Amino acid sequence: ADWAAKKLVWVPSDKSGFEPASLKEEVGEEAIVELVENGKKVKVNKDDIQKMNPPKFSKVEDMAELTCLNEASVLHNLKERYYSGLIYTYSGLFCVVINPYKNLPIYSEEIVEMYKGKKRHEMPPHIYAITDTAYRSMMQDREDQSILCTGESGAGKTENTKKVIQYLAYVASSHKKDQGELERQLLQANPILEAFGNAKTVKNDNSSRFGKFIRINFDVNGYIVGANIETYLLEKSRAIRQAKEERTFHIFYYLLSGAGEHLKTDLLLEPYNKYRFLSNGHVTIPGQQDKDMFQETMEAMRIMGIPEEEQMGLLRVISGVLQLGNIVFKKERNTDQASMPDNTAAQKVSHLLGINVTDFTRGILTPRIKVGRDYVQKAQTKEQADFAIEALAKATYERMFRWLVLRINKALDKTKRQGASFIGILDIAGFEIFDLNSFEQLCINYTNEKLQQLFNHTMFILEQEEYQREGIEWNFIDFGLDLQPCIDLIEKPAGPPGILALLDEECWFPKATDKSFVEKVMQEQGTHPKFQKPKDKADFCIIHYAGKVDYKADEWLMKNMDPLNDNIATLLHQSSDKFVSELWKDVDMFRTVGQLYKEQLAKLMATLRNTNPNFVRCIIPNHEKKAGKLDPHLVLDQLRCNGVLEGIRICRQGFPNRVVFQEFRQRYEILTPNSIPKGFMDGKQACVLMIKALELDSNLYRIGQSKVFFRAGVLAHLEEERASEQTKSDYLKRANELVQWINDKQASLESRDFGDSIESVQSFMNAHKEYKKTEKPPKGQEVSELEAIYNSLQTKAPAGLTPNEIDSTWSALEKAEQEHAEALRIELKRQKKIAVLLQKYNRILKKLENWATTKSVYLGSNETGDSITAVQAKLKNLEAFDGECQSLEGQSNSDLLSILAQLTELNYNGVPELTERKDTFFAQQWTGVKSSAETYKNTLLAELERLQKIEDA
Repeated sequence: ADWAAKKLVWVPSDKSGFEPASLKEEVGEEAIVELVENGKKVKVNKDDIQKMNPPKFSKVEDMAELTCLNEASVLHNLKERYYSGLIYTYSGLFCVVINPYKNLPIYSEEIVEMYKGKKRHEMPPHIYAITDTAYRSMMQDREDQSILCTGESGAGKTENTKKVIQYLAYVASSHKKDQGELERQLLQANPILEAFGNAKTVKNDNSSRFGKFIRINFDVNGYIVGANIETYLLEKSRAIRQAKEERTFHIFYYLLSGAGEHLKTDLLLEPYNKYRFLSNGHVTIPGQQDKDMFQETMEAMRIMGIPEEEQMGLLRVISGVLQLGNIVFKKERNTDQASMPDNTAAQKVSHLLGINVTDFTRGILTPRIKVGRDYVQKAQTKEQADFAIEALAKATYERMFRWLVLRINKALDKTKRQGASFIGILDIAGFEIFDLNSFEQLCINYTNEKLQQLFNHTMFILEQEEYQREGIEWNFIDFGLDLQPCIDLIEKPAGPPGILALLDEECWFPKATDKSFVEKVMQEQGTHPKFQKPKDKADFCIIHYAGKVDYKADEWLMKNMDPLNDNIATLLHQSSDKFVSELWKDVDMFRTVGQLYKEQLAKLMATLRNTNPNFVRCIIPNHEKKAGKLDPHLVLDQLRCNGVLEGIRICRQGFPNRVVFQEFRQRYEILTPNSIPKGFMDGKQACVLMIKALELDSNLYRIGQSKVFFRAGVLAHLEEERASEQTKSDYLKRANELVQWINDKQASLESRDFGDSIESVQSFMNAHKEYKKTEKPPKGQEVSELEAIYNSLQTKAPAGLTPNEIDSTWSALEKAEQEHAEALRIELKRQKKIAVLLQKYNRILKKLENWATTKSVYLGSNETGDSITAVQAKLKNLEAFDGECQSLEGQSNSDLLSILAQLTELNYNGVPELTERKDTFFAQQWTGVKSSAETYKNTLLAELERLQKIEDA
């Protein structure tokens, strides 16, 4: 919610690669940030901080749509998708896949149907979409396709290729068991090529040292007709020397430790510590046995259909390749001609390779060179003879490998249906950055530099097609040209000669050394943009797309030498061994590995530039093959190498976040509330009105036909202001509802109509106490939280809605509660005095009512008596009654007038009614008693007269 108020950024993290942090303060070139996780303040460099995407860009399916295009945002987007079960993620053209090390239900036959004919944006990212779009582009555009897969895992890349083939075997097959045979044979060709083409390096225990191009052939109607395997850029130099902790190709160790004693004898095999070509001896591969893998390799060849005598030819040549390194030449006394005092190694080489030892010895020591018309024998130094033997071993192993690829295609492409189109799957060793980068790493990084240039150009063509569809002017040079200077730094023959050209020149001079080669690179190429001096064992640095790479030019001269002895090549072409003769059937030296590498790569790049390229990036999540565990630095390292971040750099420089007109207006109209009329229909002009209301610089946006194209970070800022504006609306809406409640409650508390009853007044007390217990506290909390929101909103206001005005309005409410409760207590005391007076008033009357009634009953008897004294006795009680009434009359009337006077002080309504009730009683009841009292007295006198008359007689 309040994410825009935290100023969240990405800072480097040792544990998690990057982590969120709240930017607090900048001090010059450094910034103070607060780490979200533990709240500790650290100081970091401002150029180490990377912008963070808004939460709306959560688990985006295409990371080219991120508004903040950096490596910290790419890692975060990949991490969240991975832990949510999503291993596929598009990054522009790339299809990034992170190995889940699990069996996911995403490769079902029902999901294959959901991807047929669908576009990338219509479905979640998946290898099926890459395969479908490539297949549909093959049939619509009628041009061949290529799928370039990188990754440093023989398990992840192979499982991705298996999915590509399965999708093609389902969507383009005409007939099941026959529907998976193409995959069945390919899974048998993988171990065969692996033993001869893969090797343990200092960074990968099973690194493929060649490029595999699996072509799926199709007829003119789109049905699969067959498949074959092409290979490129075999690292043949690995056969003669390897770096520390590194092995040559697997097959050498399989044969040396996996062969029985009879095969050892027949192949003249020797222990590990007698072959110079095995630099480090029997380096083992963890969790694997060279002895055991030998059977599996031979097993796969039997399954493939390769006969016994052809497998023996491969083992025999392997033994011959090793024996060449055992030949020792020595410089003789005071003569530059090389000598070979011991011919034991040559006898074994000549026996294993089916040639004559004397022809071989004479052909390396004193070879014939055709001068004019005749063969002229020329001397050879020890160095020339050594390089010739090494070049012969490298060339033989390459010819043996290429023969094996042809032999496997003979099993695969058995029908040779010859299709009209193909989809090629390229599996090449990706970019390599070791602690010590040598000649091999330069050749590898040279290859991937041109492969990444194939990507940048492909993205350039497609992006140029998008801008023209939207009518937006295209003013960009080719994205592949950004990598051209680094490529020309390495490959350019002349003009500014490349590093490979400079190396060739040193290899052709006598006095030249490794130091003199570095001197020529420093002085002739230190001015190059992509060239840098190291800062320090390395000799020079190259700025690849994957960043700066340091190189050490140790032994580069000898590594670049590749002079094929045409004399020995003729001997091997004329070998008596039928297998060796087959390896050297196409034969016929200023010949270098670097120049031979350029041509091989040119053969590959020609193959690829004649196809439509697709790109899939396989990433290892962790080194423990665990599931659901992600190594952030391991992923970051691969992201820097595979060119994912290079594509992210490209669209970061252009307009990467394209937004449809109606979507842009719906999202950001809160920022532009009064610039679009109410009956406005043109959605394109509405965005023009919104952008004009935001003062966005014309360099930040491009208006298209259906979308508006924005630079990077533009949507990040608008999203920030959107959250900043909707939190303001939530404040104003809540502030109005709070003040209107306070005004209404105060207007209610100011009321003084508390009813005219004791139960009426006490009910409003219970309402006032229930208000202060249940209704008031929730509003008081709103006062505090709104003030907190306003102060937060003010750092990153209609009258009455500022915290200072709400605080005063709330105080007037508490003052209204003050007088309300006091007024109720005044009224409750008033209601009780009335009730007590009314009860005491009606008490006096009821006392007089029964007194007026009962005494009138006694008077009604008119008892005079029977004697004169008894009549006067009746007069005694009558005057007592008369004097008693005079006291009871004035006493009650005085108390009744007092109660009426007190009720007038309290402003009682029914005072005139009470006064009438008293005046009625005295005029009716009470005067009737006083009237009946005198009638009795007159009765007591009429009898008192006649009773005295009787006595006188």
